[PDB]
Amino acid sequence: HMDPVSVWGNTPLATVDPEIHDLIEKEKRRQCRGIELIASENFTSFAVIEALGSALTNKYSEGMPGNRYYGGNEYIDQIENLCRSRALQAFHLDAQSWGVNVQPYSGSPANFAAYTAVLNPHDRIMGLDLRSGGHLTHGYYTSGGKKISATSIYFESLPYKVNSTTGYIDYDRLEEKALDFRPKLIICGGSAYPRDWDYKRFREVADKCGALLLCDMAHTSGLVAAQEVNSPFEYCDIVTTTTHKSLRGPRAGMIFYRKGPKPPAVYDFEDKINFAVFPSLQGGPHNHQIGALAVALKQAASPGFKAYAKQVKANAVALGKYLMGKGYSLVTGGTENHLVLWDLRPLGLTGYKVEKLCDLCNITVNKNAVFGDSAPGGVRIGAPAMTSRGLVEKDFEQIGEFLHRAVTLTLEIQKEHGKLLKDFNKGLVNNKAIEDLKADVEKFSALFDMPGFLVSEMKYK
Amino acid sequence: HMDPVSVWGNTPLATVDPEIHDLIEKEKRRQCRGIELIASENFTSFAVIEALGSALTNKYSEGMPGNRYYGGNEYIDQIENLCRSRALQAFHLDAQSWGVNVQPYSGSPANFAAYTAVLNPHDRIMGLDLRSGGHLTHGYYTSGGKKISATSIYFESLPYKVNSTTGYIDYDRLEEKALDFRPKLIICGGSAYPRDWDYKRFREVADKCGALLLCDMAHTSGLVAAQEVNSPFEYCDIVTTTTHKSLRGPRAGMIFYRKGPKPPAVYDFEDKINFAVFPSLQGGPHNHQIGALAVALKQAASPGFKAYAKQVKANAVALGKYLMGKGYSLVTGGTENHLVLWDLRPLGLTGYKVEKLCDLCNITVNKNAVFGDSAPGGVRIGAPAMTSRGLVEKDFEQIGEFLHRAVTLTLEIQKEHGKLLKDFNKGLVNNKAIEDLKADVEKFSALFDMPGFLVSEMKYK
Amino acid sequence: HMDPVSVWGNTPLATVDPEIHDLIEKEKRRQCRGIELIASENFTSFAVIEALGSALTNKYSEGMPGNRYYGGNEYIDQIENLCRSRALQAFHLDAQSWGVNVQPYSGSPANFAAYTAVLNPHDRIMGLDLRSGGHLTHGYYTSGGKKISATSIYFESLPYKVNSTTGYIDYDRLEEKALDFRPKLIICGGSAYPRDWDYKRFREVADKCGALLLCDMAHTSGLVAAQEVNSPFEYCDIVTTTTHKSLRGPRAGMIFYRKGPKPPAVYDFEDKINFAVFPSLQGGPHNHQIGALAVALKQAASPGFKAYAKQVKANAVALGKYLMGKGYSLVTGGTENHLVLWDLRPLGLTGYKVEKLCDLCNITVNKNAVFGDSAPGGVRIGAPAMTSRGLVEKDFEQIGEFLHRAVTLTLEIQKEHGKLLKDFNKGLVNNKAIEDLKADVEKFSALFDMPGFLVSEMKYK
Amino acid sequence: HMDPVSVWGNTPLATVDPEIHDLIEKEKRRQCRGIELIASENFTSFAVIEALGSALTNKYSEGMPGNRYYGGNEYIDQIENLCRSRALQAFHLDAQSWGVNVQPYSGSPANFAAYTAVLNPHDRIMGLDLRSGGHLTHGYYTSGGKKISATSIYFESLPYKVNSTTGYIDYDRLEEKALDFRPKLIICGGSAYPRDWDYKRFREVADKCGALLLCDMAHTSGLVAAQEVNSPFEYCDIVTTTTHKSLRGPRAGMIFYRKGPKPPAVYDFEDKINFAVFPSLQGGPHNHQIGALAVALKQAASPGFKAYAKQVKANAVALGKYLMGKGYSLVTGGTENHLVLWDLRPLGLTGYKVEKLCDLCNITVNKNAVFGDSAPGGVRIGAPAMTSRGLVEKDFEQIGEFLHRAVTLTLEIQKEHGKLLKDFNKGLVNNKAIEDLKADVEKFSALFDMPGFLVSEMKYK
Ligand SMILES: Cc1ncc(COP(=O)(O)O)c(CNCC(=O)O)c1O
Ligand SMILES: Cc1ncc(COP(=O)(O)O)c(CNCC(=O)O)c1O
Ligand SMILES: Cc1ncc(COP(=O)(O)O)c(CNCC(=O)O)c1O
Ligand SMILES: Cc1ncc(COP(=O)(O)O)c(CNCC(=O)O)c1O
Repeated sequence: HMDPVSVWGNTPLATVDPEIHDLIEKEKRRQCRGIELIASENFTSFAVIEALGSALTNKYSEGMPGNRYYGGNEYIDQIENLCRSRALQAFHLDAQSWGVNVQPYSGSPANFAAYTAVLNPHDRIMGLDLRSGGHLTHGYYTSGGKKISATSIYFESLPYKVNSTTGYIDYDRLEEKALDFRPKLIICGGSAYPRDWDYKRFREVADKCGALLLCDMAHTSGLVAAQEVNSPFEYCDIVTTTTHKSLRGPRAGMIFYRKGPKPPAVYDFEDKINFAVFPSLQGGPHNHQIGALAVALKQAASPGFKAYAKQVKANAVALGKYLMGKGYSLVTGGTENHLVLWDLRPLGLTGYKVEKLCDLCNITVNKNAVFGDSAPGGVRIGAPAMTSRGLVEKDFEQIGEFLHRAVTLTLEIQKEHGKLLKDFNKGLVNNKAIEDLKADVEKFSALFDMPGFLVSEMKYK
Repeated sequence: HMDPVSVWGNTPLATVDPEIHDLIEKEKRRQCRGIELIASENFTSFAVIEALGSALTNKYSEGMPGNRYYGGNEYIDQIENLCRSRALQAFHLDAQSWGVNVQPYSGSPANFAAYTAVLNPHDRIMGLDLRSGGHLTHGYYTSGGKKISATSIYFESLPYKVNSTTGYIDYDRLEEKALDFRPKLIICGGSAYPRDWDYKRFREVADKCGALLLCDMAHTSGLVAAQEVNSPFEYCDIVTTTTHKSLRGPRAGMIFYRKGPKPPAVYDFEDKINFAVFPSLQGGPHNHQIGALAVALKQAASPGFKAYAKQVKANAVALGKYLMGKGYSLVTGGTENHLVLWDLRPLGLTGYKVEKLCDLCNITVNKNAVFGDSAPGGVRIGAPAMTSRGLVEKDFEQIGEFLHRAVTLTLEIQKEHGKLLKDFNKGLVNNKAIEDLKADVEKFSALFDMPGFLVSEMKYK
Repeated sequence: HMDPVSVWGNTPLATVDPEIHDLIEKEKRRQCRGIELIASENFTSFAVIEALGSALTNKYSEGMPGNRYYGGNEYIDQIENLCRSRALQAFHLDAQSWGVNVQPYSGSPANFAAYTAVLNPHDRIMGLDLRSGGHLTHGYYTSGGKKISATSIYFESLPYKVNSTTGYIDYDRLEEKALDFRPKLIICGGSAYPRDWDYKRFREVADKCGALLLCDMAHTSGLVAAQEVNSPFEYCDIVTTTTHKSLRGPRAGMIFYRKGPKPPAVYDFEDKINFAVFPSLQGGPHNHQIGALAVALKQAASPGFKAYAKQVKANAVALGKYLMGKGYSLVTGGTENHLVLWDLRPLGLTGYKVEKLCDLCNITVNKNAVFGDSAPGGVRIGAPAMTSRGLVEKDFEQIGEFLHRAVTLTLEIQKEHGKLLKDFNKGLVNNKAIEDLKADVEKFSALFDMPGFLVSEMKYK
Repeated sequence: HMDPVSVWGNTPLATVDPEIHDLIEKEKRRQCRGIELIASENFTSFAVIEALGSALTNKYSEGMPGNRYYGGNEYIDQIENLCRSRALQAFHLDAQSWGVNVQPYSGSPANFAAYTAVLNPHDRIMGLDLRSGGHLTHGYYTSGGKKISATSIYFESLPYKVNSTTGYIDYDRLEEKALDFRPKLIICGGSAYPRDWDYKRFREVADKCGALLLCDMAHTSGLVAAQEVNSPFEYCDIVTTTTHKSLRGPRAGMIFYRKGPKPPAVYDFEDKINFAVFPSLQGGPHNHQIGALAVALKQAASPGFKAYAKQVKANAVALGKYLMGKGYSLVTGGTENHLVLWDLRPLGLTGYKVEKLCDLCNITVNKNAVFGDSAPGGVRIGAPAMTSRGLVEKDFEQIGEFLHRAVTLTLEIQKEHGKLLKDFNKGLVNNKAIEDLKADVEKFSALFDMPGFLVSEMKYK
């Protein structure tokens, strides 16, 4: 006997799977009972979530709008076309000069799809070094030669670094490397770089060594959409990105590519990039993701989002100024985007130690490498998540006070117990000073609203 | 001025984005107002959709449960661990002998992650030929040498075909190729193969040529979970799959791998496959997909799903017997799984011609290559989608009657106008016989229930 | 104190290095005191040896004639231009349609230089299987996947085989493989194939799969120059060869390439092949080799050489007919070129066993694989070497009598001692029946003249 | 009718091929009627030439001594074994710690055979930049990305350069590159570097980045054998070389490799390198070259050669001091080996201009790139060739006087006519000052003896 559709197919989640429903409720509480400062995280809208969780997940639409393998894509084509036309207008792109593919399952697939389109296997790539604030998908191998990233497995990568004293990108060392290594593709953008990017200088370097210029604006896509940072579309041939970070959308990827006549002969990125996504690398697109993304791109083009992105920068600046006013060191001594990079080596601490104690106070940050590392000696702190909950400068200055108290309690424990990780941990068990900070954090966290779900109806406190 | 969280973050989709909401509603109507026979499609449960569209999309959990880069994954780890333990028990796998990774964004990423883990670039791969019913990600290049699939771009592929008269896999020609070509990996499983797979014979071939044996059970994962077809876990080293087809879950991928002591020395797939998914190829996992997948795997282990998979096989058989009783030819003359492959060359027709007229009657099938093609000459028809709506043998025999009438009207149009596409199309405009079939289809379609959403609350008719 | 030029630089070899001079004298005696039947060996002229051992070894002439890096190549250019113009006329090639590069250090470098010119790394190549009578540089890997040949290391190779019963090339199986594997280059020619090649059929196959057609005529270059076998220049794009085999020249290589307009648009092999030899792969050319080769190409274009090549075929035929008249089996039951392939499996023997006993009678042959091998079960016997010493059919029929007696004594030893290699060897020590054959061989060998050096002045008997 | 062996095989070269014999005679005159200063050239002994031009060219000996495919190698094995034992003692190598393979056809094949043995395709290599005085086979691609050298085609190369002001190897920039690029092999040695190599520093860099260390001592092999320069065997894992330069032997190659226990576990280079030479890359060895090489290695181990190598260094120093005493600039301001690198940019001249006028005075040098080039602006002048003819410091100081007059006439011509090549050439036609230098050169050249052949018996003046 088969179960009727009503029993298995229409019954709500809370009845079909109590375990998963209960676990999702605890995650919802965890997301609003603490302080989330992961620079790559955000809280998306309930409207995006509704499109994400819809019947759009049932449709196979292999191919592109108007050129699908299967029939019955009358509305999938309208949703995708709306999504890519919104993607272009959200970043103020003329359709005669720019095209976009909104089918990458995520940012990492978007980057590897861009590589396949414009490069052959073992072609040379240059990207920002991980320790300097770069990303894996830009190329990464260890000191022993172990090719960690797939970019360094199927292509030959070589990283350019920041100045080992100022923390800024060494554009003179970048040009020197690009002329020796002769990369076929140069990647700009990063995950923990607290300054803006000189895309015009990257263009001069790229032109000098005959390389294509790609920008991975994943972290700052929201700021780019609101024109709160430099636009890579003015100088790069290809722009890839995620959509779930500062853009505040679903987990997905996009690949922007130049179209039309080349500057002082027509660009031919469109077909290569479309073909790389499908049929080369990916199968059917996740239409529910594309529907949710179309919602996020319309929200990203609204005046409220421009104020949000402007607030994100002001909150990261206010947090950084508050930390430096307490004697703490920041890489480059400030920020021009959504995050600050906090150098903890001058304090005799490591990123892990501060990250672990902050997690025990429901303050979510991540240990991060700082220029001149040897054991990451810094923490990366981002503003988008809490800014999406309505926090402004005064609230972020209160976040700096919590971080101030967190590192102060981290030093007192290291002083009492030692600089040995094993010795350090012994000072966190039953520590009543942490529990008073955890409580001030939760109470401060619970004074703000939360997008995506209604707190009034959530199952846990 | 920033928009308050209530305005942008808590407002429902129907108000934030009327366009996308309206388009999703029409897709919902399209999904239940017609007859969906795409063998790779299904209608997932509302419980899966609720987990899919949740706050689980806000969390970055790069890494593995218990081995994450970031903190605050207390409940994400529980959701993922529950998902992998449910994946093992859904396929009756001993945890000491099998492991699974549930982070692949989709089926295509799962396969390429499996390749990266066990193979080096340019390693040789063998998979079922596309024209013989294989998949792109198993390897595909054109006759001009143009490497279409990424599997044939970063690896060296060579396809094995079916017997050009029986339509069955030529296992003697497979062994001959595997001994000449000496592949490092042999892939079994396909997208349009209507018979079961002799995994024991594939093991003999793999052992003879010293190759790893992988099975892509994407299409028949639901049947494998219910033990309605041969289990590849008894003879394959790695088993990859999608989760949104016969498994009736969300759009995602899984990679099963052997662990523990080797048969007549311990398997070492676990770390390679996990490392290939992250940090090599993918970034943060889509936790909402994993939550939705964990729900689907519990539904897949229920007695109702076991009856569903048995019904899928009975419906495809009943549909095939009905088509052969009307004089239509099927590849291999029947089916042992969820689909039938309908050879239309004996009728003087092409798959496209039949697919186009069926699309106008809201009958969704896909043109498909048939063994001995030179313009695909067949159509692939699947049972999972309509079977999930409660259709049984009698209903699928009525579906064959609709297909019978559809091809009968396709021959009458070709007879009157010709084999010229322009002339053929001319016979579909204002054709009243099609409108009588479409009307008979919709009315027949509207007599069944629908999973994922409640039809009583939908916006369109 | 430096040694004067007279002491170190002008003193003959017999005084400077007694060891090496004495060893060269013993090699000279070994070359004329026995019967040399290695199909790839020959005895070159004293004129070739004089040019080989000349002051031409002192000059660096990197580049091509008229486009050298260094000066002082006034006469090197004249020698090389004369060498390549003689190479074209020796093979009856119109200079408007064919070009040649005479700088490959040997045949193996010539083949790999041709590959580099027309192929990118990992491009697919097809060549005659080693066991079917092919060559390493055409591609070879073991059954375990060990890439033996550099052709299979830097390119992807796949061998085509002969019919496992007739011993002829399976052109239908060749076409089948070329259409599945889609090689970018197809290689014809071999080392132990006793029949001619259907180059027109190779052209049809190459055209069908869109591949370039190369012929490695190393073994039969002398027969091609005298037009005693099929000419590959009528159907192949590139022809590579050694010059020290049937061509009877020095150890070197040549690469012939098509020039001018393509048949029913102009060929562009010239610059790629010239560039691949230098500066890509090789350094300075061995001018002494090129001078010696120019001598050999003039000798190859003389009427005496055409009679020699015609005699080589007649001697190999007479030897084969004599062996088959004694009940011995030959692959394909005869020969159309310079060698016979003697299948010893019907006798219960292996090639090694016959080769070892023949070497003890100063009869030089080589064990060779025969179609359908599992321990090579055949011996390869060639005619050029002894034919260059003036032997005709009657003498080669006497060689068959010696081979007849050699295998008869090989069977008597296997009968008395056993089919175990260890047991077999025990029957060769102090065996007086071998010593009577060795003596008849030396006495028969010493009844003919020898090129390259004067036997009257040689140091040993 | 076949030609008897006496007619074609025993007739001397002067009768069989008058053209080639006449051209070889003119080359002999050219070699002794002028001044040869190509740093890569030398005049080998008549004993080497006699072994080079012998019956040793008739024998196929594929494999290794004692492990041959064919029989009848009793004396070829003795010649090769003597050659490898002489190679080891010529460079004072303990046979338990070092092995050598003497089958590379030339230096370029020796290097690529070493790469294949220890590296996989696309493995990273670092070598001295071509403009800084490196060699093609160490890696070379143009600024457009065009991979010129085969080393940069089948492997990924990156060159290290000299200091752009001192002209010395920048070992700090070498270590920086090796730690960024992470090469699997580092190559030391060059073609136009006038100083010695700090192999101990290369070992520190190699050990720091986990790379193998190879030295291409081709140019200075004679000086290494006489211990007149630093020995790379003390710090390198593999040492490759030519044998026809300062070693004063035939055109061939050798690959030295470490064996036995590793320094503070046993080296495994022996089998890989031997297998790479055969059967991977090369076919049958050129036994005549190995015989000639064995002769040269015995001459290289004689006290006369030790004095020769000491004289080569003294002559290059005396020539360099004479040029600097006339106000000419040398890279690094001197020399520690066999050559000087003459910077002509301070004179307003190019290397080509000086090379062309020197070629018209029968002074053979080569234009060469100098550190900081943008049209090579220097000339490379070597001492081995003329030193082998008995020239000492006083004679090389007279060579500098000729070079002084040559460049003085080059400036006088540039002054009168201009820096336009057409105008410059116009000053060399009927120029009586050049004819007075040519006459002074020939008469000076004809006052010295010549190795390889007896001048008393030569056909031309
Ligand atoms: C056998 C098989 N394996 C993997 C995949 C990849 O699934 P994704 O779309 O998630 O990449 C497919 C797609 N099947 C498409 C079809 O049969 O119509 C497939 O058929
Ligand atoms: C700059 C950048 N680009 C691409 C990606 C890939 O996104 P996916 O995880 O969806 O594949 C990331 C992930 N950034 C992760 C972090 O910084 O925390 C990223 O930081
Ligand atoms: C340092 C070095 N190594 C290897 C080679 C290769 O030698 P072959 O020509 O045998 O391939 C050369 C050529 N030296 C050329 C020159 O300096 O003029 C070389 O200079
Ligand atoms: C057909 C063929 N082509 C090329 C070569 C290479 O020649 P070199 O050894 O000079 O590299 C050989 C060697 N033939 C060896 C044999 O059959 O005995 C050959 O047989």
